[PDB]
Amino acid sequence: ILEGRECIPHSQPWQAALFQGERLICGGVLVGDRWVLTAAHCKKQKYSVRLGDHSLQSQPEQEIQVAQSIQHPCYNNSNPEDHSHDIMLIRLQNSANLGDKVKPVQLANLCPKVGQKCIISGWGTVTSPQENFPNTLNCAEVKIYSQNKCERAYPGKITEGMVCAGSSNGADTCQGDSGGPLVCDGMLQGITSWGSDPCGKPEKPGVYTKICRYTTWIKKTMD
Ligand SMILES: *[C@@H]1O[C@H](CO)[C@@H](O)[C@H](O)[C@H]1NC(C)=O
Repeated sequence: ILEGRECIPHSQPWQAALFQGERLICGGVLVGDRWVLTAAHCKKQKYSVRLGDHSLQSQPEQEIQVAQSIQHPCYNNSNPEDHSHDIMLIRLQNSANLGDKVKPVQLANLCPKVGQKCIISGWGTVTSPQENFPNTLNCAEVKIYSQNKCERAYPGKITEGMVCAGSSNGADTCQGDSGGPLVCDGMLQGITSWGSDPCGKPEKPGVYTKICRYTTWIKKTMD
């Protein structure tokens, strides 16, 4: 996360993290006691999920195994030029202990409206292009961009299942934040998908997988 700061400990209870040993792969979102949402491009043949964390060097915190990785059917593992349908549900091997410090987010039925102020968070790099990975969860305030301002920034790459967000002062998601949450007014509006290089350029905002477009698929898979 760029141009943000350390979040209030456990203030984002749904924040998950995909790990390959002691190596952070992506961020994630808790949507059920057995489900975690991420970007389909985060899929690995073997990885675990950490919840309730604030600092990565530290009883809310839990580490649970993955039973199943379910990418959106229309996602193409070949051709990573195409960021379409970059969403995936992870079925946990065991249930997560829910509490005030670890609880699922409420998915957004209504789509995000231009200008809406949201919050992006994660353990991704704090600078760009230089990699500087923080030890504690960072948080930043971002705003929902208009689709035309989003399309001009990425000619021919924006679909109706994507939404741009950013800040005039450079707040943005970056390396390691992928799969994480885009939360507006207490609700999950997006899953951080992709962006530009370097991150933090107002004219080149981060792109997010619009949750409102996929809520049908999401529920059908859990139930
Ligand atoms: C993406 O998947 C489609 C599925 O029909 C395939 O035709 C296409 O060639 C794939 N993209 C690339 C670059 O291989």
